[PDB]
Amino acid sequence: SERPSDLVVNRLVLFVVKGTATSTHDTVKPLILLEELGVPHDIYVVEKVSAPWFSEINPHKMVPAILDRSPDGRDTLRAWESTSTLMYIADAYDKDGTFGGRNVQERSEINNWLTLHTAALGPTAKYWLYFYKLHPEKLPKTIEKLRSNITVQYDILERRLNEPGQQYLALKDRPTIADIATLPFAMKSTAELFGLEFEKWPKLQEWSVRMGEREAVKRAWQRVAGFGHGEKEYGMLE
Amino acid sequence: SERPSDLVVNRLVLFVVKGTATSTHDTVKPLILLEELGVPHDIYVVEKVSAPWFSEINPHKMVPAILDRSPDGRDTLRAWESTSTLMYIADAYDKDGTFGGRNVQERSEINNWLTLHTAALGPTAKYWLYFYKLHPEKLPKTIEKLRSNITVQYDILERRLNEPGQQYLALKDRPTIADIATLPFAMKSTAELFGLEFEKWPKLQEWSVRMGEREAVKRAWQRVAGFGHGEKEYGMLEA
Ligand SMILES: [Cl-]
Ligand code: NA
Repeated sequence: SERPSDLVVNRLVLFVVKGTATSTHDTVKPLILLEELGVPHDIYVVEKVSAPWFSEINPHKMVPAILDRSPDGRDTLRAWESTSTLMYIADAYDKDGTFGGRNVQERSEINNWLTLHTAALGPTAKYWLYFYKLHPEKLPKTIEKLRSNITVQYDILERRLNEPGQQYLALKDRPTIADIATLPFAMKSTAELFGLEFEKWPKLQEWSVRMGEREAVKRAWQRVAGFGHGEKEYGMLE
Repeated sequence: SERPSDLVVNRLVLFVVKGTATSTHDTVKPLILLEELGVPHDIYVVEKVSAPWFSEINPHKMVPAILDRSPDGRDTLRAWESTSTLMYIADAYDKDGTFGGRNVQERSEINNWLTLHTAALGPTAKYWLYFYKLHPEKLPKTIEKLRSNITVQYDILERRLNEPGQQYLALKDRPTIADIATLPFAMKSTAELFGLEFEKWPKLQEWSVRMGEREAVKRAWQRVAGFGHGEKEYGMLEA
């Protein structure tokens, strides 16, 4: 339907919701990359993701979502699903491939570890959270199986980070969109939410701290928590 | 670990298992794109995905997986997760971006619909199949919720294919890796396996038929069924 009056696309617009402990694990992903690359962007706090105008941007009716001017300015582009928002930002703004990958060999590993998160840990974690908190009935056997699957995903990330010189998931030398996608679901606070001892994956914990010490990541976590708690509650932030 | 004697990487090697109705819906995806682009490749039929040598290729211990030579031909690289195998094959072999997308605009929509399948329909369908067939105990409330989530994904795809001129999921004009990734989980036979009536999503059904009519798609479906049922059951198949 008709867009809100304050929704204008002069630059990349990242769509988020009010910052809470449970609302920021996916929206933080594109924000980390925007902060890493220093991309000019606006923040739009969505009051209701069920709103018809928003389903025209993201048919899956969730944040994060992006509206942006196409390189030639002929079209308004959109990105939705948190992994797709990372792919878009990398494609449009990371022309060096510092986070997207510079060659076929780099991208091969980046896309392996990015897709592993997109297909396995990400959806498993979101099904765990749904059945644990959101489902009207509690199904403990389903929850236990999903928690078990999370430990297997942590085992895989741990095995990778135990390989000689492998400081990051995809590339030995530097973090990539694979690392950004994985971090919010592979840190101590999220491990504790799942009822897991994160010290049981030492190389994964080290990696999460290494990622956490990055200035862009610190800025992203600060800002995503604050969205919708400033002077403006909903709509285009200033 | 120790590789099997017959595993050599002289070109792209696609790792599959013995063809059944429920063993081919992810392995067929890279095979469709290989057939579309006419990429030279070998097929390796894995007997046990639990084999230590295989986990060195794919730590997730599943098919599809790819071993291939690097562009220069000095080194060997790998792709695993079906979506990743599509991204790799497009990156290495689809230089025109016929299926990968030719510009930032095309790739924005290709990645939206590809990631929707990778994150939503794909994992939901796999968890449905797991709880329905593989889990030692049948959990009908879990299976029903997953089946319900599949109908929501079908609703999203139907909405997209009801938009004016939108013949394919990502692009209006031609199919992409987004369409290839989606097809095996959005076709009549799969809809019947889930216990759904696929005619409830008319534009989605028409799209699945349009995709199914493509020669490359037919060849991949025909080939993926036969892997491990020929004169060689497991290991590197003979062309
Ligand atoms: Cl249960
Ligand atoms: Na049609």
